[PDB]
Amino acid sequence: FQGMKLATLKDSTRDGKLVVVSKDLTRCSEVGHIARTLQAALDDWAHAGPRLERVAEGIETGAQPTMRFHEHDAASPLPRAFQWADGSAYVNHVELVRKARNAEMPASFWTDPLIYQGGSDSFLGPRDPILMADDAWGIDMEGEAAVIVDDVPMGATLDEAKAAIRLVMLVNDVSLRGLIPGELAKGFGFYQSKPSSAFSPVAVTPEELGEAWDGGKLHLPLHVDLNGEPFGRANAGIDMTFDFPQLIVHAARTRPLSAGTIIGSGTVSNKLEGGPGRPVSEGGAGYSCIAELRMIETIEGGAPKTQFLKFGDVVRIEMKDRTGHSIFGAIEQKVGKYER
Amino acid sequence: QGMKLATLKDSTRDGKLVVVSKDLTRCSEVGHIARTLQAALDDWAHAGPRLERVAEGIETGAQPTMRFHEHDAASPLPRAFQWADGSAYVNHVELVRKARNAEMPASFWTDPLIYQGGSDSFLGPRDPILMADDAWGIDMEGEAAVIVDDVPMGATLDEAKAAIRLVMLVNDVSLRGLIPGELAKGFGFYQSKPSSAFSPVAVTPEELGEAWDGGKLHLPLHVDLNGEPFGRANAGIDMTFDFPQLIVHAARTRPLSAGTIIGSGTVSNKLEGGPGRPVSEGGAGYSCIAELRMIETIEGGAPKTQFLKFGDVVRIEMKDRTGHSIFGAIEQKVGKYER
Ligand SMILES: [Ca+2]
Ligand SMILES: [Ca+2]
Repeated sequence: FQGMKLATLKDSTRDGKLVVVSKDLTRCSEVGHIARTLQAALDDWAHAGPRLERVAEGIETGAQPTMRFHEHDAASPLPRAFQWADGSAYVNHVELVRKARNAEMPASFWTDPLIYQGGSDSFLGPRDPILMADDAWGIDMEGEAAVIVDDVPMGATLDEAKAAIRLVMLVNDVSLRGLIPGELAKGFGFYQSKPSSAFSPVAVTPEELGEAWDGGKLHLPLHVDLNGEPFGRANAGIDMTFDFPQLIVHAARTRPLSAGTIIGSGTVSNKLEGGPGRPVSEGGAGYSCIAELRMIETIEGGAPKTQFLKFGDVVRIEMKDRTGHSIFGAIEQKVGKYER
Repeated sequence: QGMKLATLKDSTRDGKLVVVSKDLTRCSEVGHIARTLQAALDDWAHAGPRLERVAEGIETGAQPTMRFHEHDAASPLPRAFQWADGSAYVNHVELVRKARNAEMPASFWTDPLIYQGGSDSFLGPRDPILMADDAWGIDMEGEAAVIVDDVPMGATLDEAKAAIRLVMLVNDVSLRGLIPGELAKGFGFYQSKPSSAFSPVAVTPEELGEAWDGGKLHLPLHVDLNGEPFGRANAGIDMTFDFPQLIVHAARTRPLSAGTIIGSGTVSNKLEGGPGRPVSEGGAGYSCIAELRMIETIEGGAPKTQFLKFGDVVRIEMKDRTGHSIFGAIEQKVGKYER
């Protein structure tokens, strides 16, 4: 027996309720005698992990009592986290955005990973609406993968970083494109322009991924849908200039990463014949965000065309295994106005 | 009447919450109320008043106590769900721009800077600042911070001020050597901003008395370098953005959950316009070496004062009108990290 899936169910507490989820995402089991929350399990993984694995095995064989798992009831696996740090591993994407400003990208960007520190304390659940005051802010989804690490020492090596990867999940790094230029122009990175993100209903162990996980990257299309229509099928194993251990090593240069740290891959992006990717409806692999499409329209046609997310739109993100079954469950979110 | 809270280091990640006497000599575990500061903040509307009764008992002698050792204290939140650090003393920003020779857009006087910081691995007040290389421009940064209860997205100044729960000092450890290179990448600070440290004790606004005016702390911030007065800059002067303003800015497009830490940015004072002078010369000095080097470069050509090297010792504390330490002392020796 190999692999397991974990989820956090919304409840009256801030950290929610940890459950072990069946491979098919239909059944789950509370595990309060081992750990009440995912963070607690991570805090003591060396001991809690093996015990959760036995529960996972028991769910598979039916020896373990279960209830129904409802993605609509899931929080993000860590509803609040101690760290959210997001890379830009598909350096093609940042090349496109840099090139749209009609500027050249330093060679250094192929060798030196980007990362930003994100808000970690108020993540949206996979099915919660993206609520915002104003959709003139260039609301955009950003489909990525993330790993959750155990403790990582300051100055960690690649072997250390690899070995510290405990869970994988999908992410929607919600962005406000209209606010980005002026904010970064302040010089202090992202804050207002990067609101609360959302993660998939389930996080899985590397073992669960099977051959789709090479120890440092995922080798599967990331399905991003917009209003029911395929928007991106970009392969997470293609054009990824920096893998997860590389991002982790980068992150740990001058600081430890405590257990529960979430590292984002950055928006998944694919080139086509060495050129900008083309849309799915044209045979291309599409895009994991609307920003990348607009950049390409800007380069191609001198300016953006396709509009960002407006109230009422729906975005879906999920990853399917070789046989077509969902691995992490689905992020599916309706954009709507925040009621104050 | 006010109170002081601390977290003692123990075998767990979140440490042991204690209530601390006003004189910082005694303290008491409060496990029947909350094991951790976070847990108290999570349920503050109920836990807060219970903790206040304990503080009151410590004061009268009714509550059994033990000795408080600042050396055994973690940061009050050893790990936090959020750390966001402003630069509310825009004077400092203007000086960094000046040493480069760019005018500052007048918008920096009405638009707060803020950045997302590492929150998961804070050093304790007396823990050493360990770095692999002291040629990275290791610098201290004295500031004040506030811990907030839940703040809704798009919160107002009134809600902002009402959400302030605790006040503490901070050393925002900075690697100046890496800052230029990192920021040029365009994604803000990460590698150049290592783990920070907070004061041994966090205190309620009420404890601060008049020195707190609801948005601002009005006392000198003591920064020492190897036992010498380096900064005595007043935290209520030249503070162009108050804490509520910092909070409202942070909350524009996101809620802030209970336990969110908001830093004011390095405390800096103008003399009468233009740069402050080094304490030894009658002025209020500085709360970071960087500010000093900017002043040296601007008037003179190039930095003359080195940053922190191994063996250097920094102290950061704040004393009330009567000269008693309010928060306890951050005191750290810079040292070589090795694996
Ligand atoms: Ca991103
Ligand atoms: Ca700072």
